[PDB]
Amino acid sequence: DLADRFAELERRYDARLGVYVPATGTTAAIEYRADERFAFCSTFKAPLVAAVLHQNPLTHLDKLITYTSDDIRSRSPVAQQHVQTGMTIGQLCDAAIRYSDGTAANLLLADLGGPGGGTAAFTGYLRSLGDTVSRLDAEEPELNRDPPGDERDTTTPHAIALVLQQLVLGNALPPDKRALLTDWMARNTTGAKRIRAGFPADWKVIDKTGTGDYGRANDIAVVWSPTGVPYVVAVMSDRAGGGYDAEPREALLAEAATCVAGVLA
Ligand SMILES: *C(=O)/C=C\NCC(=O)CCO
Ligand SMILES: [Zn+2]
Ligand SMILES: [Zn+2]
Ligand SMILES: [Zn+2]
Repeated sequence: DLADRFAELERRYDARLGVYVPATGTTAAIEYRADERFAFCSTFKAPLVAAVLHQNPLTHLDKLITYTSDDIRSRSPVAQQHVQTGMTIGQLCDAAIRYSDGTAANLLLADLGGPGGGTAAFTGYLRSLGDTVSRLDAEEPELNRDPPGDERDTTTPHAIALVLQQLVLGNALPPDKRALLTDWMARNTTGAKRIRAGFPADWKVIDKTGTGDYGRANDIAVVWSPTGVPYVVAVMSDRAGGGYDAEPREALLAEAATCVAGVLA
């Protein structure tokens, strides 16, 4: 069955794989280690942007945030281009989603909850969406590096899927703010080889990736069939047996997505 097929992916990639797709009117839920904890890595940046959108008027997107070169302690290809002069909230949202910029996400955390309270406030946003499981405890780059088995900085496939479902398909956000989030996800530069690679080209896909130590590679997505029927897909993985420097395997996620697409076709 589907569980056997997912188990074979795990054997071949020497990995742990988590998959969740919510039920619809006509399709059963797809669940594989869906309630096991996996590190968010950069997947948290999608609800983070949602939180910042939700709590502020649209004009807040043009609020200028200044920061220094020494605020960059993580891979930040956009934020480095604009040090000292700063970046608007909107620019930070774009960078955090489309490039997975680390400093951009930290600055958004500070905008949401202040310098000390950002990770709690982010977690609290998830709580407001009924997610009582996920937790963000550290910011970039530490959130990508927690040991296997540690609950800190983790979500579950099930939990993050339900969050993304409310954000993109539900009414957690007003239409205008929702459209900004979905648009940034649609124009991301990091996700072509993950869930997108498992769905035929006539399906629409928007996603947010994450990558971390211990071979961590995640992708969360909303997809629409050629006739507009939506599904939410969360795929999470690690290769912790290889140690902190284990290589991530994007193709594992593409394969998991292909399995899902096959069932939903
Ligand atoms: C989001 O996932 C942002 C950064 N992740 C850290 C990274 O890619 C390094 C993995 O070794
Ligand atoms: Zn079997
Ligand atoms: Zn569950
Ligand atoms: Zn603000």
